[PDB]
Amino acid sequence: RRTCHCRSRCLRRESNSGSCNINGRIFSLCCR
Repeated sequence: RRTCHCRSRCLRRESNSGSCNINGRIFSLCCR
């Protein structure tokens, strides 16, 4: 369970690990 989160815009600290759908908006599952 690595520190990961879902957001529309992922900064350098959070690399793209996958994709998630929240509130119809396309969220990116980014982690480090």
